[PDB]
Amino acid sequence: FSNLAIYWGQGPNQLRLSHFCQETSLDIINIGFINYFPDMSPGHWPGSNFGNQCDGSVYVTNDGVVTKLLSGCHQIMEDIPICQAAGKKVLLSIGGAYPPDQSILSEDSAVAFATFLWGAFGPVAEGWEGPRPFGDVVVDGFDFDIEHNGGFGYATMVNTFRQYFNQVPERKFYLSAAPQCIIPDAQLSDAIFNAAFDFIWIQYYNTAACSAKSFIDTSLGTFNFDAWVTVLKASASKDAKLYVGLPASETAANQGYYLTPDEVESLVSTYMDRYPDTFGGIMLWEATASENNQIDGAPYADHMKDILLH
Repeated sequence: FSNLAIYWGQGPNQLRLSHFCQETSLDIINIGFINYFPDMSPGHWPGSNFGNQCDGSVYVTNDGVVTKLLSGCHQIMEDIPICQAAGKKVLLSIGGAYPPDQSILSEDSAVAFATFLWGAFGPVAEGWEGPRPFGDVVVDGFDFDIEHNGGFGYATMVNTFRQYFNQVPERKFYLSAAPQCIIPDAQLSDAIFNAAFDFIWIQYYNTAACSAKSFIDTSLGTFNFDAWVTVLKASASKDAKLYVGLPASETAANQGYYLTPDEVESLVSTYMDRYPDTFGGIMLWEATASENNQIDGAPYADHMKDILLH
């Protein structure tokens, strides 16, 4: 009943999306990334990057300005309906690690950013005369993986998305956030406090103070999933489910943050038992690292799902 989410799009030499659409264990796939924001990007359109995917072509604006928005993502376009046919939720992720200089400058551009992404990647609409980078494909929602430059504007984007969702009552869409473990989180505590996410996956790697590893070795820090449950009570996101985000291999994150499946099992046993209504499951960074980390003939993600269903 808990879920397994994973990121795809930034894996070196990654297999195409359809491979992970075929992986039973995955419930949610976050495609990264819309990594360029309109206030500082060429042509003031969002920009995208999906690693080795897409043919390099980019849209241009009505006035001929070259954008960073990829226009030839044929494999992604073919593959998303496969994930949805298999019953997976496919979310488009905003931000990611690179580049480190992107932010939102105003309420206006926050609203317009969400409007643009809804038009480009949400439902097809006759009055939309803009780009459709995945064609007639409609994503299941948007993930906010903001990792740099503070928390301005994201609550507004989230509220804007939600108002758009409420105009399509026959279909459910989703919003998620990927804060790091320290509270307050510089990028997303504001959005979490002021707007309502469906899912929040706490990245429990790369910060010594509160990592998942510190649950295993308590001399390293203090795992603070308890604090995250608490901090919700207070928030617009009070009904969000919280996921433990983990590296899927020894090298997907900084050294010392990867947990063995037995270590995960111990962690998940305690926390799923303690918070049966709030614990949502596990998130993994990331698809290729999972695929390349075969344990007893099965990728890391499959062991994670086994733990969740155990």
